[PDB]
Amino acid sequence: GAPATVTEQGEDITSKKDRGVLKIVKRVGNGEETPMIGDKVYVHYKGKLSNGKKFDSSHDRNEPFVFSLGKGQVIKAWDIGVATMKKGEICHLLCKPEYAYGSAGSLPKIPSNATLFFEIELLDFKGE
Repeated sequence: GAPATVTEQGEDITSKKDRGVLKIVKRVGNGEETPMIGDKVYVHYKGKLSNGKKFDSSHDRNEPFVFSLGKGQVIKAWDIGVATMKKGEICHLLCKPEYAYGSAGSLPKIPSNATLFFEIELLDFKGE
């Protein structure tokens, strides 16, 4: 399924090249450039466990998720992954626990040492 597709075909976008954040672009953005670090980014997403269990979707509440890019307001994989995206892009990310919620997890939805899958749409981004 999509997590296995990313395991098999995804790009390692980590600086450590530790396969901690793997990416596939699913829809190329019309946007030409990535956001800058510090920019406010607006995303839609769906987040699943690596076994395909959906744990959330922002489309369920018509509510984009907004954060300041690169500021540690979100899991590391998102700061890393969304920084590679262009406006309008949809990607898939697969995120090792070191780049997500680690040993502690985030119960009930996220177990200890969970590898997480996201589909992310970069809707827009704005200056800091």
